[PDB]
Amino acid sequence: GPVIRVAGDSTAVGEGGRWMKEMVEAWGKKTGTRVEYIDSPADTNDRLALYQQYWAARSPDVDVYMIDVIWPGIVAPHALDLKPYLTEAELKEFFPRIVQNNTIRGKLTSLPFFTDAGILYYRKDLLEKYGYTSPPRTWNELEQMAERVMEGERRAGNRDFWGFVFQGKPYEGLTCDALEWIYSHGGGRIVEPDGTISVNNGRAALALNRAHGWVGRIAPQGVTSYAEEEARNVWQQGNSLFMRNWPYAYALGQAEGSPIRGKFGVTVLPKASADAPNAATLGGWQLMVSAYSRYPKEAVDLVKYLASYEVQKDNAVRLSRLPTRPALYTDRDVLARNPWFRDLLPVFQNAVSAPSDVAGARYNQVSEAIWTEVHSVLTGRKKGEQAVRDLEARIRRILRHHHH
Ligand SMILES: OC[C@H]1O[C@H](O[C@H]2[C@H](O)[C@@H](O)[C@@H](O)O[C@@H]2CO)[C@H](O)[C@@H](O)[C@@H]1O
Repeated sequence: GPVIRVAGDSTAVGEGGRWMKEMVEAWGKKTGTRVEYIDSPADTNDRLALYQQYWAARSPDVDVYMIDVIWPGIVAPHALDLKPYLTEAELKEFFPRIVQNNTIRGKLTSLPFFTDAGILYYRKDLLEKYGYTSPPRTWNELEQMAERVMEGERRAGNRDFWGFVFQGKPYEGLTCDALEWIYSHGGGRIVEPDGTISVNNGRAALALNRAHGWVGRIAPQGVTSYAEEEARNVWQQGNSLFMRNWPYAYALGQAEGSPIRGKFGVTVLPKASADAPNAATLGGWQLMVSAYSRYPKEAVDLVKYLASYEVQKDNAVRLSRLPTRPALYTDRDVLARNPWFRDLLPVFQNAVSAPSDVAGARYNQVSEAIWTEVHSVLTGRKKGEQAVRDLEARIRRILRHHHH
């Protein structure tokens, strides 16, 4: 009978790939359907380039793809419209914001699978050791805490210890980090939902200059090459006071044999001042059935299973990744394992999207301009002032003649 082949999450990021392969294999066993799992590279933009090869070929060799929240406008032609397969009641069990994200020109490109938001990880033991009673609310406070804690830990003999790790590699994750910096300084959304390219302003320039000021100081020089896992591994070994990352790192840090089990908490990222907006970049993944699948019925059944309450529950409990079903945020077991899902739910609700809606199918080009200009600041090659000016010019060229 058919073999349903899934290009799923990466085994190179935490447990996400191993876990998803397990869920796909469980579906195959429950239904008596043969399955195969196709692994992916860690970085989202590398995944996009890989899947674009299959889509260009109209390849039947993948039935289901796990797609980024930033991709529906890019990937829609390659998606089977799921709308005819779900009832209105079924579709209302997911967050409407994500269903809307996934719907392009009325086509439901994909089912919401897990959501994501950038958050601040902090070492509670170290804050207490150095006389701090709360995590930092402003970036200045973050820098002050990091300077003091680093000085003390270095003096105590940990030469591997840093104050802050984050994603500074030139790839999509830096666009995500940089949206948080810029928005939390009151510098806007880079490209606003209305189409205005707003990034050439002094608050956005300051945000980028501030992040440059971290590199080689409170953050490793090598942060300019870090994606999610590089930052996590410094943090997880016990060697960073603070980390900016996504929800998946929490469960990994709590695993038996983690050096930092029981030593950390999470909160909203800091901001420039009390009246700036809180910033958490909206991430997350969706489940798409290929327009090129020879087995759409079976593929749809697998995607519904993966997006189901029980599978999302397992993702939450075991991998600390955020459900797309509001009902799971009140589930007793989800909450007992991850009480911060409740504490941070307003952060998740107010997360700021990258400019994928407005850029549509040109989003990857826009994002490449963003991360490259941002990276030039982090390396000390350009000042923020010049970079936001250059970035404006680039995005103007990229989006010229694009309408949304
Ligand atoms: O790097 C930007 C990318 O980060 C997040 O995606 C991660 C996800 O958190 C992990 O659990 C795992 O699935 O790997 C993904 C790719 O590194 C965001 O979800 C995504 O929106 C964002 O583009």
